[PDB]
Amino acid sequence: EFMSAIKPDMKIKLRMEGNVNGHHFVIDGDGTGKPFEGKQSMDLEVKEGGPLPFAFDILTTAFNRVFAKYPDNIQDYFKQSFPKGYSWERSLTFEDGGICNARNDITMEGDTFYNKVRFYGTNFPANGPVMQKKTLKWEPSTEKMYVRDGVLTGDIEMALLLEGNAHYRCDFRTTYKAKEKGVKLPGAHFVDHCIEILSHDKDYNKVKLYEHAVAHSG
Repeated sequence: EFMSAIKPDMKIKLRMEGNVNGHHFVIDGDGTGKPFEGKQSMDLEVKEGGPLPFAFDILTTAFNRVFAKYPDNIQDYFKQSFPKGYSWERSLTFEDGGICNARNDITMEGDTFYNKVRFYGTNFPANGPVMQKKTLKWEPSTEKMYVRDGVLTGDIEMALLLEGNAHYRCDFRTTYKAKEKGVKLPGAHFVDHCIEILSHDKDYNKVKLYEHAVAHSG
């Protein structure tokens, strides 16, 4: 099906407001992406609350599954959600008891996706890798997409690589909901993801972020 609303080159604008372990912040994003290649990049700037007193990496997956290369034999719920858009809500449950809830309301105005992002985190141990800024990157992942009680859901076993050859596990569950009624739910499938901070200044007040995502049947 031809997607009139999804241009090969799209702009991306974003505002995140959040609070992690009591620390408030606002972060702006300006980016571009190629929905049919499953690739996007974004320049992020912390606008309030910097220097952030926790690992920037916990935030990065909150900075849109439109940017995923879908084969023709899998229903692309995300590209089919436009022009009206969709929203998602995600739990990030970390192995040491830290917990985040993130939400994004995604709209489209012309060639630009807009993102209203909220990020709440709590219960991170003060001595843990998040509050001590010991993370290096997220490992590449595979999201399992399926319908759970009528709602499109993505589950991911994620891991942050830490300093010293260690990993720090986090389980994602994301629910995805189109704004238009009657958008056809897809069959179960997978999305491979790789997210990377390409560059950052010393205290992560400015960050360049990149993601590549590809859907597959199994």
